[PDB]
Amino acid sequence: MIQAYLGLGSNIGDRESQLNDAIKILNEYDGISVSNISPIYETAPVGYTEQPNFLNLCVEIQTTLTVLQLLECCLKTEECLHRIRKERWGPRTLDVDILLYGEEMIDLPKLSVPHPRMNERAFVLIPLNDIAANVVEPRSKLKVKDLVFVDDSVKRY
Ligand SMILES: Nc1ncnc2c1ncn2[C@@H]1O[C@H](COP(=O)(O)CP(=O)(O)OP(=O)(O)O)[C@@H](O)[C@H]1O
Ligand SMILES: N#Cc1ccc(CSc2nc3c(=O)[nH]c(N)nc3[nH]2)c(F)c1
Ligand SMILES: [Mg+2]
Ligand SMILES: [Mg+2]
Ligand code: NA
Ligand code: NA
Repeated sequence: MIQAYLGLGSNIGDRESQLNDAIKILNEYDGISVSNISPIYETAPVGYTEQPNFLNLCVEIQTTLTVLQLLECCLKTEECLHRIRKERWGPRTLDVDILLYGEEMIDLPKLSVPHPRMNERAFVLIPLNDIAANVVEPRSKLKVKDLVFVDDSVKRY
């Protein structure tokens, strides 16, 4: 059993309902057990043009799947929630990202863990710190509570 952390986001449709459905579906896979769920945050989009605000949260899982098995389950969940993949990025019903997988570091074409952008993302670290404050991010070797920073664009929903 490995403790892993997922980052979930939604910015189109009924965001809260889609996040809750996603969690339920994730927990229904064998090999994945959801053991904790952060509060939901409303967050301003980063890395792109002006876009609808996200609802974001983090989930703790206990898993017996390999990291690529886990990735398959995360992407299947997005398909369940009808995520659209157009030529250009845009709003999404659901995004399920693998943030941490034990203290492992994986660098494959299809998979990078820890997530390559998490240490500079308040929409990850704020909810992650709610459920994983003492977990070590293995590249920095810092605990999540030592990475997290104040950011007013992330607000409790
Ligand atoms: N840690 C990770 N979690 C999820 N997918 C990952 C991943 N590392 C690499 N990927 C790959 O990223 C591919 C594209 O996924 P998208 O969800 O479209 C990226 P995104 O989540 O919108 O951006 P982000 O990675 O900046 O958060 C997936 O098909 C998967 O192979
Ligand atoms: N429409 C949209 C859209 C916005 C940003 C990116 C770039 S990645 C990304 N994901 C998140 C997330 O979940 N929350 C927040 N707040 N910002 C994020 N940026 C994108 F591809 C598409
Ligand atoms: Mg993703
Ligand atoms: Mg993402
Ligand atoms: Na399960
Ligand atoms: Na790589």
